[PDB]
Amino acid sequence: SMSRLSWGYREHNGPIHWKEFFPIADGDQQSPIEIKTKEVKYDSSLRPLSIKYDPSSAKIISNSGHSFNVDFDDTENKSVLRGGPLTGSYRLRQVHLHWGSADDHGSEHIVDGVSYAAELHVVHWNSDKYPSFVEAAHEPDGLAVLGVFLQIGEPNSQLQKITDTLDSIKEKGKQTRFTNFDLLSLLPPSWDYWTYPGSLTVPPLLESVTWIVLKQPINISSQQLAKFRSLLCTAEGEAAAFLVSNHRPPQPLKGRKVRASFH
Ligand SMILES: [Zn+2]
Repeated sequence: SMSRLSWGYREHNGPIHWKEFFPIADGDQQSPIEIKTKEVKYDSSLRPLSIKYDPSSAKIISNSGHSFNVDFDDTENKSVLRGGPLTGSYRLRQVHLHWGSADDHGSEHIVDGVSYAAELHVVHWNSDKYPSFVEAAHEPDGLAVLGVFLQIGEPNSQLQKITDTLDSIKEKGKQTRFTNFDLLSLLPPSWDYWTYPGSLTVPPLLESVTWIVLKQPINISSQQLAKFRSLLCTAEGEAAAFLVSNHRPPQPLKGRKVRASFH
């Protein structure tokens, strides 16, 4: 039932089928990509990240059917990302996660042929030039997305806040209030990053993202990660299907340059 409104990660509506209704899927700046450190170039002009995330900005966590979405109030300017490869202020809007059916392959971006267990995406939009996320999403400099790798390790106290809510949003469409979320404390201690021009990794797959992938991963226990696979990509009352995997395969680099803020 693949369509312009119905897409997913299953056999009939997975990534390979996305181009059927979203032509840009075969574009020149698609994400994710494989980051080959041998091909990465240090750029001293890249600046450190300057981040401020107000714990009260988070408002709701819901099951979109494609992942869990923690939505933030982006009508105010309390949580913003500056610095890095960015010009101007990018306002925090959403946080979601990508994983795979097994712990050995779940991240979207790949590093030197290796897949981490999962990958967190923190979505921001240029509020200096655009009136809202929608208009920013259609501009090359419109979005800034921080990517954070998750690797299996000791239980993560910060991620636990999210896992504690999963049973309440098991079905697609379910939502529960989620605030007092210290997102900054979820990020790794080192803010060193790789950056390149890309796109949303889910339809509409718009090429408006300046990707900022942090080098240092954070840990998550196998049990915590398994909790995400217990979510359904289907709603209450519909035939059940678990969201066992929700990551897109690596896309052609097409001559793009991946830069490092560290050396
Ligand atoms: Zn994402």
